[PDB]
Amino acid sequence: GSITTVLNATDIAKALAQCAGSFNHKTFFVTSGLTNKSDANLAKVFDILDQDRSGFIEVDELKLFLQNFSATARELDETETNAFLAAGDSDHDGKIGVDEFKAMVKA
Ligand SMILES: [Ca+2]
Ligand SMILES: [Ca+2]
Repeated sequence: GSITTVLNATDIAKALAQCAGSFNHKTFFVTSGLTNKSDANLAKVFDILDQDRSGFIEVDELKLFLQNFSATARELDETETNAFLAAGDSDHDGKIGVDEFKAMVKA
């Protein structure tokens, strides 16, 4: 269901507080607990993040990434969104698919 059926709330809070100034997706994946979740749980998280059901996380959905973990979190800035996309977009189509998401969280 909600994100705390996947992750611990305390871990989410720490991951959010530590990126208030500067976000790094690898740091967040570790602190939040995403890095140790099963592939199937990461496909669950992908479904949450893909707000328009397009099958891909587009850049407008990446700007809103943190708001899937707490409704009142901040938007990512452009450098942060660009770096997120560049780390995960292995097929170079400008957006993140579910296999890309599962891979980038753990490899
Ligand atoms: Ca989408
Ligand atoms: Ca892609």
